[PDB]
Order: sequence, then structure tokens, then C-alpha cells
Amino acid sequence: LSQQWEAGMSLLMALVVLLIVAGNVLVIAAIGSTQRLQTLTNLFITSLACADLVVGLLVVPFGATLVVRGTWLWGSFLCELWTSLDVLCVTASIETLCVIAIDRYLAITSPFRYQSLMTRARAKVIICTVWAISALVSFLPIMMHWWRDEDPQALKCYQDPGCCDFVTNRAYAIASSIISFYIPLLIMIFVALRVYREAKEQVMLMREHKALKTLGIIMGVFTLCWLPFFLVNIVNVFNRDLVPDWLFVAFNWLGYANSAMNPIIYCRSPDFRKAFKRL
Amino acid sequence: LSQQWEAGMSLLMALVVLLIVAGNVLVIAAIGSTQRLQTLTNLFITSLACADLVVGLLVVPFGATLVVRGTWLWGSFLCELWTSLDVLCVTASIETLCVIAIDRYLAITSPFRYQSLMTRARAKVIICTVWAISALVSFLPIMMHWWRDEDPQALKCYQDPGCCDFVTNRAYAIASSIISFYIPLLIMIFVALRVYREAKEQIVMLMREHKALKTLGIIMGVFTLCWLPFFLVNIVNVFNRDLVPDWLFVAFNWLGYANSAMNPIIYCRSPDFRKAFKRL
Repeated sequence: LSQQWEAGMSLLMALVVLLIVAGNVLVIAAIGSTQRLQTLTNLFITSLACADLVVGLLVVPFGATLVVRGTWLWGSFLCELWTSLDVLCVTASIETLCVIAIDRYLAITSPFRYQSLMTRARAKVIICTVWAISALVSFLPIMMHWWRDEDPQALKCYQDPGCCDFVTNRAYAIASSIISFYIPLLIMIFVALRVYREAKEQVMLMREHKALKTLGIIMGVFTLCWLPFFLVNIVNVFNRDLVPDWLFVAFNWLGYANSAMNPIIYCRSPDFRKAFKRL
Repeated sequence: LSQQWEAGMSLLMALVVLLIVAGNVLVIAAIGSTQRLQTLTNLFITSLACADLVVGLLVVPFGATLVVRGTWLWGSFLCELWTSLDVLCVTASIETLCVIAIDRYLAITSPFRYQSLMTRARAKVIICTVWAISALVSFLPIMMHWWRDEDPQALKCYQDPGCCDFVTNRAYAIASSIISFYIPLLIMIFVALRVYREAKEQIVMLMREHKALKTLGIIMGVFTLCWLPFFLVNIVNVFNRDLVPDWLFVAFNWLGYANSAMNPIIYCRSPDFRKAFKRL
């Protein structure tokens, strides 16, 4: 029965890969190549389609090989690389997002200065800084093996090339989550809020609102996709065996789904669909 | 190294599957749902997008499992089913095609009667007959084990559920090919020819007719190039056994599988089609 699953869901995983590599890049295509979609707020969506893409390019395909065959064949050097990219795509996703939600308070209480401060020139650097931070924070602490837990259970998984199963020390399993998930989340939900308070206070701004709600969705779905997983890892610290280990995988995949989910939340803009058709 | 290939090209095979199941069905979509594409000559393309589709649906996915893992896990009952569908899609493809090329002599020396004889009502039955014949010929002789060769080499592959590797008796490896490949091919190439002779005689606007014609020519060209090298082999299978390496024997059945994913993308040539492809 096991070999029927081995070749059974490999095809399927490959299909979801196509959802990502296709969808995100058709998004990227209609973005970079159309003027009406080149509004700044879609440049953070340029970056994000990017992160989501590297997800469905480098992280998912290699990321099956552990589920399909049950183990890692790709060498532990690559093990490190793959894991740090699995996280990088994340800190890039959330952090870029939080940049969006921090921008759109400036499309509200500070609209007058939209083009003065935020320039299609000035946001590029900001995404770049998001990826110097994403890169620093994700990629340094993994290569530092700041994530090595002395215990032999994990010790054997650090020394055995065939386990890329991610097991970390007490406090990296704290720092990791605080920095790369929690504070930016609570901050961009916090910041989404005042924006959606000022949005109630309101010739035609409706376009503004149909384009706004669809941004709201992104962070909603994101939070629902990567919260259940980044909620777990805390219980990982508090009670170990209260947390079944198959779920530990089910949620990192549930989150992978975000990537393929994104381009299809962009089916909501006709600005976009018009460039999607002729595309 | 072997487990890196096992999971290495499984993804990829799945991707080509997507080429098929997607492409053929987007073809089918823009066909059935648009008037301008509902011309009879595209109803044979309805059927064909169909065969190609069942190919990229039932035959290819199961058809990997033998290449990926090296063997058949799906039971020999299913082994039979899968193989007979692997062939059925073929006899449907060629035979439907030959129907096309036999039609378009009637779009030439007999244009006057186009709507009198050929009716969007009358070609449906014809495709149907193509699939009573495809079904009879492909599906009977396999369930008859008319393909069992007594020899123990193959005997073990018939009794072992794990070998769906297709090995057949002397004369089924003759009948199979004559009927389901050769005569219909030589017949539809034969019939393509006189049509492309009458097509030269021309030189208000028939050019549309010609740009829509050449793109039909392509289909049978590519088809012949895809399934000829494979259905050329199986004859040398009869004449000289070890002169024919057995990895090629697979490489060509896949090269041919490619036809399916190749088809919808030869339909990128009609704007009638692309217009229904965009809004689609």
C-alpha cells in the first residue's frame, strides 16, 4: 500500500507546485507588464508573488521529497539551504505584508503625501530592506546552528544527512517565532485595524474599497494558514507529546498552500484580469 | 542515485500530465462552448481532444507508475484495463483522424454537398462508430488474451501481477499493428495526398480555408512522427528481437504519449479558437 502512496501523491504534490509556479508568475507577468497594475501597493505584491514563487520553486519540490520517500536524499548542506529558504520565503511574506498594512495608513490619514514620500522609486529600497532583514535573520541563525539542540534525539538528526526534520533548541524555538512571525503579525493586524476604522468613517471611492478588502483577505488567509502552524511550535516548547507530529507536517503544508492561494486572490481585480486575458 | 530519480522525474511526469489534462480540456472547452469553432471538422477534433484527454487522464498517470517505481502495483485486472485503454486512445486517434482526412476530400471535390451529406447530426454517429470499432478491436483481443505468448519469459509476466510490460504472441503483434496503425495511416496519408493535390489547383478569399487546412496537415504529420517510430519498432520486434534495445521500446511509447499534450497546442493556430481561449 505504501508504494501506491509514494507514487500516488507525488503526482498531486507536483500539481500543487504547478498551481504555485504558474499562478504566482502569471500574477507577476500581468503586474510587471501592465501600467494600471504598477501602482506601488502592487509592488509589495510584486515582491510577495516573488517570495510565494521561490516557495513553489525551491521549497515545495524539495519539500515533497521528505514526504514522498519519507526522508531527505539531498545532502545536509542542501538540507540547511532548503530549510533557510523555507523560512526566508516566510519572513519575506509576513514582513512585506506588514509593510503593506503600514503603507495603507498612509493612503488614509496621510493621503496628501502619497507621491511625495512613497515613490515608485522609494518602495523598491523598502522591499530590498525587507530582504536584507529576511536574509539576515533567516539565513544567519541556521548556518550558525544556533538551532542545534544538544539532545541526542535531535543530535542524530543533525549528524544523519537523511533528517532535515527541523528540530531546534529551546530558545531558537522562541526567537524564531517571536521575530519572524509574532511581532510582525500582531503589528500588521494592529495596523490593519486602525486602517479599517478610518475606512468606515467615509465622488467614487468604492474602487478604493473593493481594492482594499481584497488586501484584507490576503492577511486574513495568511494568518489562518501560518498561524495554526506557528501557534503549534509554541506548544512544542510547553508540552511536547501533547502535540502529535503528523500535524506538525500537516500545518507546514497547509501554510505552503498560501503560495498557491495568493495569485488566485488577485482574480478579484479587473485591472489584473484584463492583463490576465491578453497575457 | 535511484531514489533521487524515483522522486526526481515523478514531479515532471506529473507536469506533462498537466499539459495534457489542461490543454486538451481547454481545447474542448473553447470548442463545445463557441459557435465559430463548432464546424464539423472540429467535431472530429472534439472526439480527438477526448481520446488525447483520456490518454492524459487514465493512461499517463498509471503509465508513470511503471517507469517511476519500475513496476506495476495496480493489479493485473487493472493491468489489462490500463493497457487496453493505452491502445484504445490510439485507434481512436488515428481512426478519427482518417475520418477527418476522408472528410476533407468532401470539402474539395464535393463541396456542394457539404451540408446535405455531412450534417452536424451525421458526423456524431461516425465518431461513435469509430469508438465502437476502437472499443471492439482494442478491448476484445486483450481480454481474450489473444496476446498471450506461450513462452515462459512472457508467461511469467502474464502470471506475475507486477508485470504489465506488454509482450504478445507472434500474430497479435501483427494484427494489432496492421489494423490499429498501418492500414488507417497509409489510408489517411494516401487520402491527405489527393486533397493537397486539389489544394494546389486553386492558384474571393479562400486563404482562411488554407491556413485552417495546413494546421490540420500538421496534426497527422506530428502524429505520424510520434507514433510511427514506435509502431515501426514493434515490427522489428517480430523480425529481429535483440537488434531492438528495450529502453527505446519505452522511449517511443512515451514519445507518442507526447502527442496528447502536443495536440491542444497545435490549436493555438486558429484565432477562432484563441478568441474563445482568452475570454475562457
